[PDB]
Amino acid sequence: MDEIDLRILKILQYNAKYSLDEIAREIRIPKSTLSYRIKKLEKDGVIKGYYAYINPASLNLDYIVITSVKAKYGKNYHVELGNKLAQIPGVWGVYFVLGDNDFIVMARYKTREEFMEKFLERVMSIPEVERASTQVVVKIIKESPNIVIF
Amino acid sequence: MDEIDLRILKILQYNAKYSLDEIAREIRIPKSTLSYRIKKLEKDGVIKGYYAYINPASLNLDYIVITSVKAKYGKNYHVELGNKLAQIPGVWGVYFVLGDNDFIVMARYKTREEFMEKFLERVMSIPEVERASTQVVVKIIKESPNIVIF
Amino acid sequence: MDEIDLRILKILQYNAKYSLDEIAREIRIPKSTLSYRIKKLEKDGVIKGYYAYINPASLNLDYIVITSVKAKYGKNYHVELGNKLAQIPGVWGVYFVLGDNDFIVMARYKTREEFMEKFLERVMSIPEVERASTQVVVKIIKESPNIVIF
Amino acid sequence: MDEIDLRILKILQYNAKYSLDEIAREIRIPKSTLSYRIKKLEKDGVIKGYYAYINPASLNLDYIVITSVKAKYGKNYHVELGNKLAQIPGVWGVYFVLGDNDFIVMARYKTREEFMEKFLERVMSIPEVERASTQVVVKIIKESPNIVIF
Amino acid sequence: MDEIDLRILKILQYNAKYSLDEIAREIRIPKSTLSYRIKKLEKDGVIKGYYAYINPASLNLDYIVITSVKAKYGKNYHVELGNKLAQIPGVWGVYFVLGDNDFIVMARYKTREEFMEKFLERVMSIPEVERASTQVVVKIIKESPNIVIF
Amino acid sequence: MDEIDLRILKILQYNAKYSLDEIAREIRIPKSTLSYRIKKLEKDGVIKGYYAYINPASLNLDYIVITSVKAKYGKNYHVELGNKLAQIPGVWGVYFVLGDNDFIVMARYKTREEFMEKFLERVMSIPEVERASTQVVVKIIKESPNIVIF
Amino acid sequence: MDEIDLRILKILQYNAKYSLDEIAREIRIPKSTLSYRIKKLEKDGVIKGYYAYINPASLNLDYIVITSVKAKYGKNYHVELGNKLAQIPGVWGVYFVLGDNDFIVMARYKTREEFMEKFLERVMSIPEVERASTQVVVKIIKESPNIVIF
Amino acid sequence: MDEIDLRILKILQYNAKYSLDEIAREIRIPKSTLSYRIKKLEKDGVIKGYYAYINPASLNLDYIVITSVKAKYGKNYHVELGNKLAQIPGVWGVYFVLGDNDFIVMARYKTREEFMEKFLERVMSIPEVERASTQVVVKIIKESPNIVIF
Ligand SMILES: NC(=O)CC[C@H](N)C(=O)O
Ligand SMILES: NC(=O)CC[C@H](N)C(=O)O
Ligand SMILES: NC(=O)CC[C@H](N)C(=O)O
Ligand SMILES: NC(=O)CC[C@H](N)C(=O)O
Ligand SMILES: NC(=O)CC[C@H](N)C(=O)O
Ligand SMILES: NC(=O)CC[C@H](N)C(=O)O
Ligand SMILES: NC(=O)CC[C@H](N)C(=O)O
Ligand SMILES: NC(=O)CC[C@H](N)C(=O)O
Ligand SMILES: [Mg+2]
Ligand SMILES: [Mg+2]
Ligand SMILES: [Mg+2]
Ligand SMILES: [Mg+2]
Repeated sequence: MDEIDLRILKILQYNAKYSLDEIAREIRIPKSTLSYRIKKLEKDGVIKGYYAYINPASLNLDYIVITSVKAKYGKNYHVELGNKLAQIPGVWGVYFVLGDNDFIVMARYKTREEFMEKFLERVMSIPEVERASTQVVVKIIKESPNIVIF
Repeated sequence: MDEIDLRILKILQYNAKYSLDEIAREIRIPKSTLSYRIKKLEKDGVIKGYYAYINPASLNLDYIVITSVKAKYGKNYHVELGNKLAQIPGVWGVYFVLGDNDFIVMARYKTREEFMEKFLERVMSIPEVERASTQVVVKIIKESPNIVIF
Repeated sequence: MDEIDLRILKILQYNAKYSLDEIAREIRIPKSTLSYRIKKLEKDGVIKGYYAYINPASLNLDYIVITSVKAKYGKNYHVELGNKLAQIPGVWGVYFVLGDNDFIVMARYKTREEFMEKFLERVMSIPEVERASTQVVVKIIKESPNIVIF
Repeated sequence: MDEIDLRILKILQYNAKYSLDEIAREIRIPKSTLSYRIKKLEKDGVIKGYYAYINPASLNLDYIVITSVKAKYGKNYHVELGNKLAQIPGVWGVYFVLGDNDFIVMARYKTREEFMEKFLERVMSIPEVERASTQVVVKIIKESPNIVIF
Repeated sequence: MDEIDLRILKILQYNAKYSLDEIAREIRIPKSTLSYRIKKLEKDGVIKGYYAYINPASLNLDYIVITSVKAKYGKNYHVELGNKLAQIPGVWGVYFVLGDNDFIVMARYKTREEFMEKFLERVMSIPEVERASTQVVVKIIKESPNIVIF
Repeated sequence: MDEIDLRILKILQYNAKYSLDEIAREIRIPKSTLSYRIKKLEKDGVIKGYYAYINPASLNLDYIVITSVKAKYGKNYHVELGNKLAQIPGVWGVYFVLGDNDFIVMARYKTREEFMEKFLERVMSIPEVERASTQVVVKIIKESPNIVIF
Repeated sequence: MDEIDLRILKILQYNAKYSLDEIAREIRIPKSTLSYRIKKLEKDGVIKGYYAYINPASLNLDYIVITSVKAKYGKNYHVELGNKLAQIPGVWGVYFVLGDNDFIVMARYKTREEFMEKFLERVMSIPEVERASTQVVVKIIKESPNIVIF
Repeated sequence: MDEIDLRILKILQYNAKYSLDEIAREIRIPKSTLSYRIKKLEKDGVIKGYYAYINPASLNLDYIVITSVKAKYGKNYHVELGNKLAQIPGVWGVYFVLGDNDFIVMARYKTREEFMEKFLERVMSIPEVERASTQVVVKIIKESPNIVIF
């Protein structure tokens, strides 16, 4: 990757429906070169794909939660817990972090009941779980994971 | 929105570069109808946009952090702190949550130094900040915010 | 339910011994209509019943406690713990909450000894209990659960 | 108060619409005596009143919260904070407790937004508040404050 | 007990070697009456005994500790843990408290090593112990348990 | 101090009303020598005094508390807070400890109200107090501060 | 050891490559005496050895961590855990401390991955480990363990 | 640096008094080459110096402490606090860490009093200090900071 690729990415991260002609004009380079570079980037796996950004509200995803999960130590309990957490419907993010040396789980649901039946009940039944603490998100000030280049 | 729109969205959330002809075939509907519905969805704001999914590693974003920030109570300190946190370069997520009744901030950087100079030093200088606790992410088990329909 | 029912409820929540004639006069409607609506409300279960508000002091309920209980994860331990907690004499409130993802138990007793023998000893013997933390209430600034309409 | 008064209270705490004739029959005493005793109890303030028990769901009170509030020490900050908390619409319970030596606040709202605008924003603006931690109630296993005699 | 007994106790709590003649003079009562009352108090168990107040430093008791111990719930673990803690040489105080709903243990030793071998190693070997947290006392601002009447 | 003095102290710590003749017989030494040594010990300050051990219950000291107090840092706030805490009526013990690097305060009162008016209200008014956490003692398994030699 | 030995040590702790002639001149004593004393010190074990102070950065030791480890109580679990922690490659410091009554482990690694594979995975597999909390060091303000005499 | 330099360092980190002839023999290289490389390493700053390893006990450094210090946010308070902490006599280590986002301070003293007068009193007087928590080290299982190559 070079300076050029960055500018391309800085644009595609925001809007992938920006016609080549428009991008070519902005960064001032041959449309055929651009097309080539974009292919290169995908080939190499820099650009892993293109997604539609859907508004969660539009799907009535009102119950937003961030849960910290502490795992029981020993055997392979840790790694196993992470994967079990990542497959729960509604969970889009699972991170293993230092500090509380545990998992941080991001999930979304339409209501409390859905949350309870799909997430909580499942979680409370997992043996490797020592403890879980759920923080209800009451306001999303910002959520732009797509923005990787500032 | 109806059952049909969902199926369309369930596909566009994963891959927006799926030609209409291919989608039309999968959900079995006229390509012109599909195109219409997709336009409708954008018009109404269900689909807010299309992004390129860029691999963070490809940009050497190695220092991943999740920080909890407690704000000083009173005046308008809270709301103000959230916005100041959302404009720090590298920060893609800011949530106000219950429980610790504070902010959860998601950010990414290439290194510790970058993290320190761009995020920490800035944060430690904000007056409204009572306390901040940063959790270093050592492993991303899953990060698919794009998946809103399971 | 309509605007009218609300006004009726806003009155019955405070004082259920308010003669129909008096209520009819306040909200200005036929006493027979009122009587009908009140019946409707009970029928439908909006009004689940009428109680006598007894002063706890009058019964020497001096030892007031609020206990947080953490449950051991797995099996059905959680749901089971809640019900065991709800049947302890003296306990009038059991809530399963997020954050500490545990139970909050409200209870009243005449003395420390009663508290110990009826609540604590029972609680400490429950297997599913991981930990319990009791907060002694030294002052009730307000306790009006009956007020549902402000 | 004597053994008799207790039996009367043990009944009125559950259902105050139980005709004198029915109560008189249960406890086996003259209806005129009963009526006298009940008056005595009210006179003396044992029975402070009769309320209608309204189902919160019936009023769409879905967002149930239990908040711990720590106050800034000094002056009269403490006592003042308690009263300010007790007058927030939606708050039915305020207790000053030992342990975390702070306040426990019980409140109910129809939604998150209502909760935010009526409770949180108000609370975050109170100067005497050092910190507040809100626990969202996801399940009410039991709530019978009316039951004072077991 | 009456007003007189109090004055007697308020003196004996400070200095038990105060001749009857001196006390009799201070509270102005017959020495024979005093002697009688003091006997009464012992008889009834108000005065459980007379001790020599020994300076801990004089015995090189330099390592002063206050330890909080959390017990594993269930069976009779709790009560059993308390008694095991009360028999450890060096431990003069064991309290079961609310809040952290655990034990607070007061002990004294001449050195760190003594502390380790007599207290810690013993404690760490007790099964019923979930966790222990020792707070080293660096300064005794006041220690007058003998003063019960202010 | 020598081996002999210890044996003397090991006895006087338990019961100071043990006639010289009895002690002389137990440790097998001349009564005049004993009397001399005891004087020496007092002279040198090993034995600081003799107290009457009064049963707290006998004085209706039912509300027993152990409070942790965190002080605001800076100036001389710390040392000042300790002394203010040591002069509150009912407080018999004040320790400055490491770990939570704060104060541990032991106090006794007859009731909750007394506790509130004499201890809490006073404490909450002290400026240097950052935070206080009171643990109610529900059971004294052991309290023998007089025993310094095991 | 005497005043002289101290001055010698105060120099050797900083720079052991300081020729005898130079030291002899600084402390003003016969070079043969100095040489003798230094030998004495080693003989007696005051000086346990001489090391080369290597800059960690020079070895790309970028991932610096400080981990608190809580051990499961009972048997000999504690002592055993300490030794297992002290033999993990990268760990240069293991301390058993009071307060959290646990272990504090100091370690260094070149990267996150190394840290994970050599330290974390090993630690998470140890049975006696109740919980571990890793604090990432982002800045070393000072690290001069060699300085024992100020 | 190359493979050779490592072997040299792996030896000098343990014992710097190992004659060149001995090292030359172990790693099998010309003594003149070795001498050259060692000079290179110092020149480049890989080897920053040679120290005498002094046994702390030999200096009666019995009171070993590890203190966590939280700083007040804002201005330049943080950076300033670190430097003030690094200049306190007895302090050999100051680290700024994530998690509790604070300072970890390592210090040694001969006694509690020294600790109090030199470290604590100084620390409690620093304004930028929000809170400090000292953990007394009761056992050093391992302390070999000199070992950088395993
Ligand atoms: N720069 C452009 O947009 C087009 C350049 C050139 N004609 C090409 O398409 O290869
Ligand atoms: N279903 C299709 O793919 C095409 C249908 C129809 N010929 C249209 O394009 O409107
Ligand atoms: N409004 C009243 O109080 C009475 C109205 C009418 N006479 C009725 O009883 O039905
Ligand atoms: N016991 C009753 O119900 C009635 C008793 C008696 N006739 C009265 O009313 O005074
Ligand atoms: N008051 C005294 O000291 C002595 C009173 C009286 N002579 C008695 O001893 O009984
Ligand atoms: N040993 C005793 O009790 C008395 C010894 C000796 N006659 C004395 O009193 O000095
Ligand atoms: N003081 C010195 O440096 C040397 C003293 C004396 N000539 C010796 O070497 O023993
Ligand atoms: N290898 C050695 O120890 C010595 C090698 C060679 N004679 C030199 O000193 O340069
Ligand atoms: Mg995207
Ligand atoms: Mg009611
Ligand atoms: Mg005494
Ligand atoms: Mg060294």
